[PDB]
Amino acid sequence: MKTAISLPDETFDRVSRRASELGMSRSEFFTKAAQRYLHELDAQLLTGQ
Amino acid sequence: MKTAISLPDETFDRVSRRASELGMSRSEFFTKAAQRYLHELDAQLLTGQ
DNA sequence: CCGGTTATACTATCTGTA
DNA sequence: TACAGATAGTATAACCGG
Repeated sequence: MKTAISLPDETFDRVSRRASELGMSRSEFFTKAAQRYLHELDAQLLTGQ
Repeated sequence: MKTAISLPDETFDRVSRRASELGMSRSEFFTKAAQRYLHELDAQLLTGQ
């Protein structure tokens, strides 16, 4: 189902700006940023080793 | 402002799984997902060229 | 009892068909 | 071109925890 996240005004402006810059939606941006979140976490943890 | 992320049943289950894996909520998940997206975006800027 | 997160709900805009 | 439906976003409410 649809989700509602409580974000600030400056952060919401950045998310909507990079979402329009990439050419995707906000639901698609979250899906790509959720998988890329695991790619960034695994990359940062591996680099810190 | 509030965010409207339209997620199905599979994507929502995976988002709540990685959120519980980190030990944070979905609100802080997006805050760190956007910060992680910007960290990998900076690496995409230099490494990209 | 008071907030915060989360889901529902209504409304508006875009798109596709007639 | 006009209308109806579908999808996304702002808006509003509900439940749980401190």
